[PDB]
Amino acid sequence: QQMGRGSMCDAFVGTWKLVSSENFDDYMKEVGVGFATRKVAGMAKPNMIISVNGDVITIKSESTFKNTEISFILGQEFDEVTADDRKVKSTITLDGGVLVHVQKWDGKSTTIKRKREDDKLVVECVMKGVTSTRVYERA
Ligand SMILES: C[C@@H](CC(=O)O)c1ccccc1
Repeated sequence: QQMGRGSMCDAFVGTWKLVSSENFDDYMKEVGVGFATRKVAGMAKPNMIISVNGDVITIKSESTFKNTEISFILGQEFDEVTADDRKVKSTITLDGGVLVHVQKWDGKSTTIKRKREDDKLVVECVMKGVTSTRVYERA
């Protein structure tokens, strides 16, 4: 083995903690999340751990609502069971330094964008005209 090189995706790597959320209940309603799940999911302040190993990116979410972990290769579709229990087909790509995560299920689609802004990692969740913005800081 040799030491590999870095990548632009290294700006995302680390341990992150949710510090603010805007419009998440309305986003979840648009997605179709039911009342009790929205209430409990909306309280969570997850930690998100992003790591890279070769071509494989892993995003882990640790919370009191539901732990999740996805590992993927950019551009390559995978199966994902979301925190709210949707079974979706996901594809994650880079667009000009933004990680763009599209989830497809039941003829619906939602896009989650993750971007570095100053020392933060901003997560924008979009479902048909409804956006939620979630801001993470380094843990
Ligand atoms: C993408 C996450 C939000 C986040 O990582 O802060 C999400 C999971 C399930 C339902 C709505 C949103």
